[PDB]
Amino acid sequence: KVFIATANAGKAHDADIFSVSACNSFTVSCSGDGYLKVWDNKLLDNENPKDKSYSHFVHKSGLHHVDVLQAIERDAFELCLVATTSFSGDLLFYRITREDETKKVIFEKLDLLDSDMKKHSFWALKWGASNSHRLVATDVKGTTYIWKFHPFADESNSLTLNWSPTLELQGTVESPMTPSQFATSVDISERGLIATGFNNGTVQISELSTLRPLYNFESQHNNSNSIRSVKFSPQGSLLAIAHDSNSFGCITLYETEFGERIGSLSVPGEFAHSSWVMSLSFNDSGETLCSAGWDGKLRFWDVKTKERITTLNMHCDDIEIEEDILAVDEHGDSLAEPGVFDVKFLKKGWRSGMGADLNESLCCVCLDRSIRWFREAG
Repeated sequence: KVFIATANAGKAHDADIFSVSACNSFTVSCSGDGYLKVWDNKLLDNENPKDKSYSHFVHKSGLHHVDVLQAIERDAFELCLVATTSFSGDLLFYRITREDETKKVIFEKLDLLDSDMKKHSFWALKWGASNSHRLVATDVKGTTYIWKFHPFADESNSLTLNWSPTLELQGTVESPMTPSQFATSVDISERGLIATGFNNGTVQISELSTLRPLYNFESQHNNSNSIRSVKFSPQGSLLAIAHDSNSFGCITLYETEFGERIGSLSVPGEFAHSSWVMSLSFNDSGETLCSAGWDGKLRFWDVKTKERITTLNMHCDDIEIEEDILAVDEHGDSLAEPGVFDVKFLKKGWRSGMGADLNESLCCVCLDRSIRWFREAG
């Protein structure tokens, strides 16, 4: 299989674009300048993604994680909720709606957290859809938090679709080590497991129903050995972990019943990327894993064979509109091969236009302040 660029936007935010997510209706990015940007996914051929993009200021400290929940309630009612975390440690929520028939996006801030929860400094977050919805987040001190999301305050509201969301805290999972370390990443599986990655290379697996830690393991080994991304495969009992290993980027695979290391992904072998693997994203079936590297590459791996199928090399001049190419950074250094901060697979049908319809697609955000979309080709 191969992946081909379909649309992109250069100078898409005014500062680093650290995270990107998506739902059927749109792709959403966040940046260190403090803004969220929503990108309409139903894009007409040759249409400029920027034309249909909407910006919203969130917090002056900048934003480093975003995820969106697009709930389908009763087959006809859109509930699209963006959760985003700021460098200040705040966890903010916005309901995304569209104007009557202007298509103009409206962001409504929702106050869902209690005052005591706001005293924590949150880092990673992830929506766990359709199970009552679930939200998981970590804080910088190492704790993992789990809430149940409810679109209606009570059944009388549900019966009239009077959206009135609430976030009900289920509990927390404490870090396994002392002193506690920075929890850089988290994921929630479709089968009731939570994984939390730390900047010392440790990963802790917990049970979603009891909120009890099951076990914790270490990647292995002055140099950084930080975990950067943890993702459960949608199929089977596999967990992919991206982590630093002496200036290089690794991806190690683990079976989730006991946490045994069962394999690794690398290109002719030693490492997955020549620099850090910043993020990971599985496709819908879980047969392909895309990794985003600080080396400016997206690599696509066939999970079964553990082989790299294809590699896309990001370049600042990939940007279609010449005026939006950002060829050097603020220090004047070349952005010829911009590191990739995050990558996200989009479900079949989410992306419209540029021949993507009916094929799965992908989006990544890079160090040259760009956002790029690709479609899987035959």
